[PDB]
Amino acid sequence: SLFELGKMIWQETGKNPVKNYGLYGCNCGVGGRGEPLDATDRCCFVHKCCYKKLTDCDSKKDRYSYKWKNKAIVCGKNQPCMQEMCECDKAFAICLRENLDTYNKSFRYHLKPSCKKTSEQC
Repeated sequence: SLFELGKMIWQETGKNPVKNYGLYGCNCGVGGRGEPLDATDRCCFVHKCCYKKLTDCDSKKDRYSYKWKNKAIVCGKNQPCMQEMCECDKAFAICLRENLDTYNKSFRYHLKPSCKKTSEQC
């Protein structure tokens, strides 16, 4: 769920997830997907694409178990759909950390309606 995702992002990047990624670029947070503006934005594009494989659970409200130990994220003993959700989130959180070096403050609160549709598939 959003609660696990938020915690992961905070644990990996040390930044508040809502403020820093709630409206970032054309793919992070609210809204759907669009042509990614940068690496961070791309992380969000891939993440939302990942959620497509979830057919029996809610990536928004459904809770799953995971552990943050030894600076690593480990998905716990979850049902198939929940585990897939956890792995989607895990890869996303790592992706964000990997691209902190190009995080753009000007993209933090982006005008999503100005985003263009992409031709790239999931």
